[PDB]
Amino acid sequence: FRKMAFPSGKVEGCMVQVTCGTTTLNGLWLDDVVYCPRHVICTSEDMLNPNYEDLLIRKSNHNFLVQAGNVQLRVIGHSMQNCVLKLKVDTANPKTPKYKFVRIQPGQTFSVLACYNGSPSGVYQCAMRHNFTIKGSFLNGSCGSVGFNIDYDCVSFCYMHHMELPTGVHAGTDLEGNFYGPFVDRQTAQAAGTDTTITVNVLAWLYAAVINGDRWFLNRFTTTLNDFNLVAMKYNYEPLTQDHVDILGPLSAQTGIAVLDMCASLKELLQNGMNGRTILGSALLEDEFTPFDVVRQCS
Amino acid sequence: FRKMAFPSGKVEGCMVQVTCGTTTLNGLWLDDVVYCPRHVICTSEDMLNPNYEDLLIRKSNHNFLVQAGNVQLRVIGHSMQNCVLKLKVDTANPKTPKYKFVRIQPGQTFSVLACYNGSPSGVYQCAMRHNFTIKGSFLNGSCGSVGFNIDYDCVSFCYMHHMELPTGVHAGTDLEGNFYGPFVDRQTAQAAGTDTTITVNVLAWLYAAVINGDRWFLNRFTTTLNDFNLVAMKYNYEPLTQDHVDILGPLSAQTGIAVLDMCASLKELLQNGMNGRTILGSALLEDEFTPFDVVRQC
Ligand SMILES: *[C@@](O)(CO)[C@H](C[C@@H]1CCNC1=O)NC(=O)[C@H](CC(C)C)NC(=O)c1cc2c(OC)cccc2[nH]1
Ligand SMILES: *[C@@](O)(CO)[C@H](C[C@@H]1CCNC1=O)NC(=O)[C@H](CC(C)C)NC(=O)c1cc2c(OC)cccc2[nH]1
Repeated sequence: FRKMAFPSGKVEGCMVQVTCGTTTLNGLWLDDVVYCPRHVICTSEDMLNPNYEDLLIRKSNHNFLVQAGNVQLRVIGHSMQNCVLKLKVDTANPKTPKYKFVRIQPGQTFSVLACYNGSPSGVYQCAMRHNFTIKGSFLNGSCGSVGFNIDYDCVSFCYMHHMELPTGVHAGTDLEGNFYGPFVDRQTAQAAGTDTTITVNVLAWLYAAVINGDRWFLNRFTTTLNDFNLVAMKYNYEPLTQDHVDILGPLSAQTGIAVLDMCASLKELLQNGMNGRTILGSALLEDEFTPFDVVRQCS
Repeated sequence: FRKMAFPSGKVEGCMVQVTCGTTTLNGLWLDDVVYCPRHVICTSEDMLNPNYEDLLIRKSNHNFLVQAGNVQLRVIGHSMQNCVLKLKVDTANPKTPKYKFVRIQPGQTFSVLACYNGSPSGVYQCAMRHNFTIKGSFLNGSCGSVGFNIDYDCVSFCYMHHMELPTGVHAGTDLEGNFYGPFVDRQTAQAAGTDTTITVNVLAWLYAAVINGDRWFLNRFTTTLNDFNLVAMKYNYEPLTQDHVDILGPLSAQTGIAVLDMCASLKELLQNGMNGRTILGSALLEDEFTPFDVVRQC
């Protein structure tokens, strides 16, 4: 079981670079709009304490350099939506895929296409942590890189990169410019909330073990969802939502193990430990495979 | 610090589906040639012990159905090079990238674009292990998926997928059709040689952990190269060469930890264990990052 990204080609064809003054980052070119982080309009000094509505009044269309490779796309309009800038360009991208903009929940995974100067560099899978950070791999010039899932050739864009925290994890927005978590696009040291283990994904991992014949941890007990949530919080595990219970439905049906029965097995694991045993070869419980990832790989 | 694959778009544009009778797998369409595993010509019966030259002479161009998304490509010629079939088509692939075929050495990494029915499905990083297997994620229908590296828009293809061993590791060929390792394209259970750990990669990864602010495994000791290799061979690690020491130079300079100091640290980890602790999130010593992988990403 390994972390697999989606093929990145459909997103590669949408990556551009956006420069204002000397400040350069990446943008996403879909139809005749380029989406990028709004702090491109800031000078290094401005980012310390920017007033974005005031910085944007000073900008005109002709202040924006949008390039696909070294080919300039002329900007014919601009607007600000939350923390993203939308630049209307005179050319509709012929490589635009079928797409949607979606806001994901904590625990969900997505592929990140890390980009520099408009040029894709690498691709890897990330999980949104419950403190709304991702454990990415980003260097200077990576802002505007995007995260996505692909469902039957439709690209659901869910992340645009803005920030590296002092702890080394990363934070960003959806494609409507709304940050995940309590972060702000200022050049300031911000701290994330305490992380928690992603319970719904640990349960997915346990189903994956069962599918593969590794089922020693299945016990004879069950639990209510409220009782489980109150115990889980004492082990720094996230409480389950109704949506979590329902996305475990397919794996529960496939194995015949009720969701709440698996919760009872996890509860026993948390209270008593692995006792030196392993699950899928590992002494650690994995929390960055979603139920979707598990079926995506298992079947 | 993450296992990071190359962007796969240049390879996606080359994946096609190849069908012979009841048998289907993936092919790689470059210019006017489709490369695919030769066992596509085998029925279930043939695959137990196939005489590939005999089976191929009995095939016609029309026996090969090649589909690129929706379009069907007319096969106008075919030849076999070792375990790889080369289907000449009457259409050149307009999306062919600048490319090369290379054969990689153990320890080197590459990106895998896992495909099913000629449609790309996922991308992830693999390393060619010392026993010439790879730890991949491949299901039924994945044969003909390829591995590659990308250097300034040139795709260097190094792997075509053929088989999953009983242990769950994977085996395949270069794009000349020569297997990595002692494996053969017959429907049999095959074991690999002993899996020595790629030492220079474990050391590169320990440097990655320091560059990302983790030092708990460092120590005040040093070791000679030979004394380290004695311990390495005892734990079935590959002996470290002076070329390996040289390749680790940049990470040592960037970090200020001499290579032999990091070897003393790895020696301690091999002798004491990790004592329940973790490095870069891993409970195990990671051996699938090369020194270049660490430099490029950091
Ligand atoms: C984008 O590339 C910027 O356009 C960049 C990406 C990060 C650089 C290193 N890795 C990354 O992911 N973003 C930034 O530099 C942002 C810019 C803001 C939103 C205006 N700033 C930070 O990520 C940032 C600032 C500070 C800081 O200050 C002082 C102190 C500590 C951490 C920190 N991160
Ligand atoms: C291909 O896709 C075939 O076109 C398939 C890929 C594997 C299936 C499951 N995961 C994979 O990576 N490859 C095979 O099925 C090959 C075909 C050979 C080369 C003709 N066979 C095996 O991988 C294989 C056969 C046997 C076996 O026999 C008996 C016993 C144990 C393991 C095993 N693997």
